[PDB]
Amino acid sequence: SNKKLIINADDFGYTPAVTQGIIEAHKRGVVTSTTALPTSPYFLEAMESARISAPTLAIGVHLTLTLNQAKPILPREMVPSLVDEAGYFWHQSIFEEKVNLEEVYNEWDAQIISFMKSGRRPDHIDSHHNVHGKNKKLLGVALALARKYQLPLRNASRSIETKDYLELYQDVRTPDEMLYQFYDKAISTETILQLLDMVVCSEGEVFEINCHPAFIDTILQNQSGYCMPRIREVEILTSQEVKEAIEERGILLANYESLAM
Amino acid sequence: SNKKLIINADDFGYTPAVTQGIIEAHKRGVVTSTTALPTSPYFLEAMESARISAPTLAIGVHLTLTLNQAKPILPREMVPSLVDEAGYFWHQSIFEEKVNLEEVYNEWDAQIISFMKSGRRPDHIDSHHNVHGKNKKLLGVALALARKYQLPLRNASRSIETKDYLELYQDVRTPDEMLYQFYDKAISTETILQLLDMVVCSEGEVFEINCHPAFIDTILQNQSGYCMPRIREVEILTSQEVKEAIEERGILLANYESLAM
Amino acid sequence: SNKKLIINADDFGYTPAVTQGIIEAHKRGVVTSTTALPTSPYFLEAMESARISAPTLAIGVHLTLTLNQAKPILPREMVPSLVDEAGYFWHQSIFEEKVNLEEVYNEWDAQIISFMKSGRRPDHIDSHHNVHGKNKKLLGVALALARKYQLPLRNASRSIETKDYLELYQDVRTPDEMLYQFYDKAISTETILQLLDMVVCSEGEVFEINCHPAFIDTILQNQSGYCMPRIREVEILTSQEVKEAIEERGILLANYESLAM
Amino acid sequence: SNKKLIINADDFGYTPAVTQGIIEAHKRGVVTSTTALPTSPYFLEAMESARISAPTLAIGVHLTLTLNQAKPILPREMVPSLVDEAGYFWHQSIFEEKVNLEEVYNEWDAQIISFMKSGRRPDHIDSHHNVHGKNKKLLGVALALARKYQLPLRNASRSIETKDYLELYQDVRTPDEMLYQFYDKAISTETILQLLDMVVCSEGEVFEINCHPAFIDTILQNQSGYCMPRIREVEILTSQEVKEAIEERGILLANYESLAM
Amino acid sequence: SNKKLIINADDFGYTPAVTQGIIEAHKRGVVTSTTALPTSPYFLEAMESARISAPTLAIGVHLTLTLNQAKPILPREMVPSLVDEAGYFWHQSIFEEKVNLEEVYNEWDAQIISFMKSGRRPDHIDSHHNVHGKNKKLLGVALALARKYQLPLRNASRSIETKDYLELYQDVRTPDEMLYQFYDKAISTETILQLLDMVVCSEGEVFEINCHPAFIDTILQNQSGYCMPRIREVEILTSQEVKEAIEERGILLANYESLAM
Amino acid sequence: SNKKLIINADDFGYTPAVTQGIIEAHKRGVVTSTTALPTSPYFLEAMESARISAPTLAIGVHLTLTLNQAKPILPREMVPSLVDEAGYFWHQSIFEEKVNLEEVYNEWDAQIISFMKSGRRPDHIDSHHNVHGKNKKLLGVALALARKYQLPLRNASRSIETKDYLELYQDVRTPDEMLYQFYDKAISTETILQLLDMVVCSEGEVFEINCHPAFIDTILQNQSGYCMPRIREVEILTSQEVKEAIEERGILLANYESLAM
Repeated sequence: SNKKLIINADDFGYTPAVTQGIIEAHKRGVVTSTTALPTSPYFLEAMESARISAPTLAIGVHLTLTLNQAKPILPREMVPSLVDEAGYFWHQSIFEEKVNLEEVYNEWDAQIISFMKSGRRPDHIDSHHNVHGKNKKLLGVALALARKYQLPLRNASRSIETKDYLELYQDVRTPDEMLYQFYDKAISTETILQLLDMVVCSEGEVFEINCHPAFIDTILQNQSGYCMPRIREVEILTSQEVKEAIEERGILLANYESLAM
Repeated sequence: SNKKLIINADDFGYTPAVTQGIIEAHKRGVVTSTTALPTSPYFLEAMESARISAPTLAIGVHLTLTLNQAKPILPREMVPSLVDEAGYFWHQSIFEEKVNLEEVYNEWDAQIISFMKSGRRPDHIDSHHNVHGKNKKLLGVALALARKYQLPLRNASRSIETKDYLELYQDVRTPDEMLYQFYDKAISTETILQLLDMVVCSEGEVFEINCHPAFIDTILQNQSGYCMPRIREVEILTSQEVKEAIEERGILLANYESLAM
Repeated sequence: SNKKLIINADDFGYTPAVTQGIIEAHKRGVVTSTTALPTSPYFLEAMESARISAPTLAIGVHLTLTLNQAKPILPREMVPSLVDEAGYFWHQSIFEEKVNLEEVYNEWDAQIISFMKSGRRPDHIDSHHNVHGKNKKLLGVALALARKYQLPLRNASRSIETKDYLELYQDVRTPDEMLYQFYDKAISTETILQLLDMVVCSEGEVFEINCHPAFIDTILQNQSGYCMPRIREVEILTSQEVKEAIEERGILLANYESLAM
Repeated sequence: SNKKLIINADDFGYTPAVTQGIIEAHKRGVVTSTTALPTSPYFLEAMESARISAPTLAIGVHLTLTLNQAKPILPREMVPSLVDEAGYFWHQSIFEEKVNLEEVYNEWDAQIISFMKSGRRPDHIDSHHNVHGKNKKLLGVALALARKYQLPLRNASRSIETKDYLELYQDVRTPDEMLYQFYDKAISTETILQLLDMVVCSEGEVFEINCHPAFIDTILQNQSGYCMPRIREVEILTSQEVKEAIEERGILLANYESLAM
Repeated sequence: SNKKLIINADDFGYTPAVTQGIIEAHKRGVVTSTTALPTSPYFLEAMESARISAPTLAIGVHLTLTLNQAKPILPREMVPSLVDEAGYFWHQSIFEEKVNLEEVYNEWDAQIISFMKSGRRPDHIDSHHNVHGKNKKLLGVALALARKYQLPLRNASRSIETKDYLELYQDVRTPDEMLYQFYDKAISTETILQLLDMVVCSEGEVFEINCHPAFIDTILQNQSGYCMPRIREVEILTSQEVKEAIEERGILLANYESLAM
Repeated sequence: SNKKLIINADDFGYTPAVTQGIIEAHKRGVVTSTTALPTSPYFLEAMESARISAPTLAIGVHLTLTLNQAKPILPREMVPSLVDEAGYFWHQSIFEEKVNLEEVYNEWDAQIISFMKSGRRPDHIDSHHNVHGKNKKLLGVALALARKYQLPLRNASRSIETKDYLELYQDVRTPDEMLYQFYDKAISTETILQLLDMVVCSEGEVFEINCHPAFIDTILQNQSGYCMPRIREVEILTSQEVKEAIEERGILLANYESLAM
């Protein structure tokens, strides 16, 4: 059986330089997909740039409850459990305890509708800080919107302990394995080969490696503690060695169209 | 629960200036969708203009049985009940009595296939002069094509008396409420606020306000008795007051992708 | 009932001049669809040309097991039954006897995923040399991928003897009739009128006429024994007589969006 | 010599509907050129629409000293002679006696630089209300700029009395005759035929007919007393009889590229 | 000095397949420039295809007095010396003795204006069948236009005998040598290498190699006796050996922007 | 006279992130112009990105003799004085004494021709490390090319001591003053305001402020010791205070089209 590998760049539309770093990683490299933040003021610009300069790039919706220095789509009065005193999303460190699931539902539904103001349907759903995999209840809300909009959803488990998350997916399509290891002190070529061998060795059909390529702008510097390594990711994801490795292993580079509902 | 508001401009492709007036109302204003006439000779040009200058605009198919000075897609010999002596569609005032439902089916099916010559699937179906809501039999024909092409269909009721139309939709998705009031002597900002409050006050999830923005050309003047107010609609739909009002009420501006089947 | 006629150009992306000959036949002529070879190194370029210069053109995936001078998508080690000693596809004359159905499945699945690297979903499936209609087992593999990706599939029967192929389609949508006669010594206007009358005379709803328009380049000359007549096809498919004939018969020119699943 | 006829639509960029009516008159008719107002807030949008939807349209700069409800590019403190007490351009009826030629030069220089924020060089110069033809001093300022930027300039004479104006141009290229009669009560096909005859019957080589095609928006309505006839101009300029009239007379349709320096 | 080599494909716009074969030879090969026939009905389509699919291609005007089965831009009554009894250009074999230089001037002026209906200025001038090099009088007409429009002109001498032709150009910029040998029986890689050596071995700075790349359509077949070798030209001009040959010789690939006035 | 201010970003095309940071600074800020390095392998990609995503951006050629880790366009055997033993440009610290002016001319000619492989003419000339201002002989070579190609040239003086440089330009148009202070430790809003005051307070008409906006990629990191401050330049140049500062001073933002010859 062939192996299908989705290499998805998180945080499309986060900032202008993140958007262009992702486009680089796709056009010159092995990124086949991205997921975009409608909660970001740069979202529509990002989607326009993709339309004209990266028309081959597959794009899903990056839901959030914890985006630093941003507000939800819905007015605070409607989603009061989701925000701090000034109306911004709660920090990931403390959000799980505050949020009300019905409000999370409404806000994420709003985020999906907001994406589609781009004139495009997302091809899938995932989340910033993997908050849809923080616990089964949040996951449950993601799966409900997946069914409602008939979109596949990122595999939420990144631990053996949460492997049972996937029994909840059922009709909602998802990669067989979430390879989340390519991050911060693991940013290197070697990690990538390692993950590729993992794909070649397992029983799965569809695999996702996520990543965070970007160019640096002050907006990213202002907004994310994960900043300078993102350029190193571009470098690795556009390297000849990486492209050859996928080649040598017969791996098929795919997108979430392979999981359409 | 959030409120989703589809603001749909009728008559895309009607005439070159109507098409550009709609594009203005979308790009500078709150129009999120339009429905296009394949029976119009300007249709394909309109769809090209949208592709290059309004790529964010959602577009559905505007079926007709009564378009002034136009002919059906199918040759007269095949749809003889639909046309006057010279082969043009019957006037709305007298069409209901003449047309044969099987011919209406074939012609509307033809209109849908004709749309898709644009290379694009419509995202929904509605009708010129709301002829799919003239009576249950015509409605029935619209719902049959909705099921056949798996497209949501505009809510046909604009009266309490026809509220029972919606019990026929079933699997065919539709807005919970048709807000048709924004027209001719009701063209003003106030009407729009009124309709918005109506949305905020009701139990519905998805609402549609239709409208007829346009620029004026001689072609429109020649062809529609509803002419000069269409520019006033552009003005109102692109006003800061209108945009702010939707904002103040937390309303989500959506399109028929929110009702995909 | 109206008649829907899909005129599909085979071999999009085969060579640069084939691609542009097909675009000509669509933009100036009656070709409404094409099917593209992801196994061709020119595939992505072809898909880009369509995006910018033929945005109205509908495009499906042209699966193959026999493309002269090409290799499968999957490495030879994974599909060893599909290739000659140097790793190229077996010649159509001898392939049926060599190939292993599981390998055919994997390779065609790979070809579909490869198409979608264009950023676009195919709207349907067919095959080079009609190899999906060579026998029921190969057909069976095509239908399995049709169901998996939820795509309509070209009618595989071109003989009375294989009419029973269609009983296997079931949920997989397909034209009611495959009109394959427009080829080599039958290339003429007359053949086309003949096929059109056939459509007007039969009970079917959806019909497909396939064809092989192209401009000539050395790459085509090097690679296909069917070369010089392809320009004659462009000429006929862009002729006023052909356009008028479809007109005179009330035939609707359609694409596989009319058969969406 | 051949006869070369430039048909130039004045007021590109005035309002969104004006802009689009001009594009229509070009794409569907005999307008070969337009002149744009950088003094208008819709100017840059107009140049983007031209770039993507009317690439064949030639565009010059429409200089002004009198545009209703508009202000100079330069701050009023720098051009005090050019404006009324509120900062707006003087009306055409009395500006002549007010303006300082040095300020006229600086402001028109500013307008040309302003045009070039579009990233395009104008292909020629003219003026709103023909103010460069109001007297020989204003003409001299216009010529000074035409020489600085090396651009052709519209023939400023519209009377037998100002025929001597042409003797000042020297190296600045211009059409041999200004045909200004197509306006307001003279808007009709007849007038156009009459002017084409005049082209045929005079000694000149290069002729310019100016015009004011537009679609109608409220903005035009509010801003100009010459409004509804502009759609009749579009009609006449896109008409078959006019295109034929030009051909039958062996007149060549040209733009100011024919007069580049 | 460096050596600058212009490789110009003649006959852009002749037929749709010619146009596309030239775009291929540019995008995949060493063609840096083309010259277009405004006298062809496919000319404007050719310039649109270049704009969107070959933005880097430089384009001049291909003037003619002899194009098979074609007519002048001007009506025959205005250029009676230029045409046979049926209104078509005289064949190259006997036009020399027929044409009136004044009519040649007006018609070539017309052709250049015609080019500019594309909304683009040609970057240089040349001629079909090298008729501007047929004798010094025809050359003088060509030079007169080159000076009027301020455009460089192809070196008209193709014999030691007409070397003195160059003494007439004065201010009109031209390549130092016309390398015309790449044609018909001399179509091969060898020839190209030979001409590159000639470039290396002469004293000139700027050299032009002309060529006739094309894809084949029936239109070309019907219109030109030089047909099938044009695809071999595409092959040779897109070949690795030719690109390498140029590099190894330290030759710079240029266009007529290098000769702008 | 008005005051015209050109804000030119140096190093377009250096790296993909530099290119995009410059597009950002233009589209969201006050950069009106850029100068591109044809000596960079990313140059043609940069010009394509500008064509489709920054059509309003003006672009000149950035000539060089000193670019780190880069080589001349011409083979080293043709320009031996311009390179170290390994074929790379001499460092700015000692190139002055090495180079042969004839080789400088040929190489810079080559760079300009190289630019024009983009299919665009540069709108002006400048140089990396201001090497055209290093002494009057290098300036003379630059002027010779400016005259050959008829292009304006950046003001080479950056000291009271080289004010006499301007006396050499003659017909070559240039800004009145080079404002070079916005660099490295002086990167701040203050500096910019200071330079705007200088514009206000001097006698000149036309001023140039140069700058080095960029996003960060590893390529920039590896290639230039001036790296992280470039993002601060983007920030400052897209800031509201800077846009306001320019307006409040009545300064006109211009590009080198204002200085075309």
